[PDB]
Amino acid sequence: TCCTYNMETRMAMQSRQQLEGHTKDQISRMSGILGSKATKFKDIFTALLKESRTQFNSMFIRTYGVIYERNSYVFSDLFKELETYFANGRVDLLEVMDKFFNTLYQKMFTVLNTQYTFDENYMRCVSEHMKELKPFGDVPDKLSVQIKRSFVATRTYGQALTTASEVAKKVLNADCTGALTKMQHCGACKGYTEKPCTNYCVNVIKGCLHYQHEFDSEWENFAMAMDKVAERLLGSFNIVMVVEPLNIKISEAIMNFQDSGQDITNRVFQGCGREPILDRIVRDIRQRVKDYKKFWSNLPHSVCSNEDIASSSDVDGMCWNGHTIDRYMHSITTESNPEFMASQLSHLKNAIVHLRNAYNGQDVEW
Repeated sequence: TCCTYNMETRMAMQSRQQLEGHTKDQISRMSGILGSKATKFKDIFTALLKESRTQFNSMFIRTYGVIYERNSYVFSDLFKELETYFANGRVDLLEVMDKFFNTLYQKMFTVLNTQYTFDENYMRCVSEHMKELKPFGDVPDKLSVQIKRSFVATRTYGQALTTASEVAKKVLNADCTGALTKMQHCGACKGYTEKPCTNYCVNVIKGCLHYQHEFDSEWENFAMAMDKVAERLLGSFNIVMVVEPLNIKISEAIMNFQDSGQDITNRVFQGCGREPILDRIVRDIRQRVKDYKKFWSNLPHSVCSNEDIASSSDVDGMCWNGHTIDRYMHSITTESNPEFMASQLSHLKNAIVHLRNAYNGQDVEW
């Protein structure tokens, strides 16, 4: 033997802080990029939603005049629900849209039929028949489903990014100590200058970070679910195509009532009687989430390739293998190491469930 007992104990602290150091570095930078981009995304969306509110109001004062001004609260209350949802997620978007178009129809029926008089009992009959008569055509039905799908998927995209960044921060083991020093510093113990075999170093580091094994496979499902949601956000659930021309979609529902106002009244009378910045940010995050899919499994390979360890290949047999200067005679482990959190997993598993519901156009309770 070429080392003492306390030389080995000194090399046990040096080997520990090298791996713990490199890991904490990679984790904090990834968690940093993910968290900062979550905030940027949430910012670009609130900006787009405030732009839509201002443009909606300006268009409506200009096109509808005092009919709009008198009832502006109906439209301003709608923007508040959409704002609150993105902030809280508590609002039921389909109920809100149903109520809005119901209120819009009652106000508009009364306005047109100034000539006639309607009490509380009459107007209740008018609302009961609304979905049977289709006053705004198929807009309320189609628009409400678009709002729900795009708002749910947009909010979940930002939330899942926040909780990924958060859960990575909480990841920040006795058997490792023995295998780590024996790999890094004990070649020299037998009077050797040869660097450790790469596959040896990889197996050792996989055993050290065996605690991130459950977590790594779930990070992969997370990246796969985050990629499907980004695909829907750029595609079929595109929120810019919903929010930006929202004033045009609502004016077109209004004109649908005006153009058939005569027809509507007759049917009632029988019943009762007398490139966008958010698209750029999604495309960007999407790529970074794709490049981070195998972040956890690449950690042993990242550690071994560094100037710090500078591990050598097996191919020539000129490396430290745990016994001598020879070829490391073990294959890399997959799915029992030859060289040898539950909350974070659940917080990540729940995010995946929420991303799945968002990509399926289903409800998210988060």
